[PDB]
Amino acid sequence: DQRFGDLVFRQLAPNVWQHTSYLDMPGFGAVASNGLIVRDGGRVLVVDTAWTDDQTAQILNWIKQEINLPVALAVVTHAHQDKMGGMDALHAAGIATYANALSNQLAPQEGMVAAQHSLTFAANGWVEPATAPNFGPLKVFYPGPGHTSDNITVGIDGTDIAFGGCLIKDSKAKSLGNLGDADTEHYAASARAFGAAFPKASMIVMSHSAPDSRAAITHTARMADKL
Ligand SMILES: O=c1c(O)c(-c2ccc(O)cc2O)oc2cc(O)cc(O)c12
Ligand SMILES: [Zn+2]
Repeated sequence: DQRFGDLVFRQLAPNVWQHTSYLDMPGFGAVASNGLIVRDGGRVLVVDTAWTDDQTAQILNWIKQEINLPVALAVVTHAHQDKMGGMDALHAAGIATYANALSNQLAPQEGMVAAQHSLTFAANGWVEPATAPNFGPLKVFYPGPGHTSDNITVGIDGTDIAFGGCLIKDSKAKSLGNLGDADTEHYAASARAFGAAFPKASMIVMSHSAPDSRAAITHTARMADKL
């Protein structure tokens, strides 16, 4: 793990890096949010933002420092403070923001900035290619209602890595986390939908825990099975 100011960066794969932003909550401690940075040739693709615009700006600084390549687009998993905190930062940097059509609608409701582009999914939950242009190895998939009704997942094509966001937890998770705007009925199905979408993905990266194995998916499903 390499520390860059207030954020931590860890290389998972040669072209796939993980970022961890920490938010100090008075009386609770430092909360951590993970994200993914993928290098597709001569362009950079970012998955999810940090807690704040400042922290997200640091990520862009790191990308320019190490990779030294421009970010093509940035896609978030859902309209939440732990994932869409640096939307304005990307807009200021001139980066195309991609988000679920529902997320863009929920953004002004959760008190966040909506993305410039909206993603639409089919009946099976797969993203419409028309709304996902020049995504490269970013295969977006909508598992359904889980942590939220707008939560989505992203798979890194060409590799065995998949981003579960905040929908999926680790194999040693004792809690599902925030279940406020979550669905306790379809959660058990959505967790499995993600696993069925990316069965060749062994590296399951989440936003609140280190990259686990496929056991994390089944664990989340089993925990949601009792919801
Ligand atoms: O995923 C969240 C989370 O784990 C948490 C979280 C924080 C503290 C805690 O004890 C448990 C949590 O799930 O923070 C969030 C705050 C948000 O506004 C939206 C979120 O999706 C989260
Ligand atoms: Zn959330």
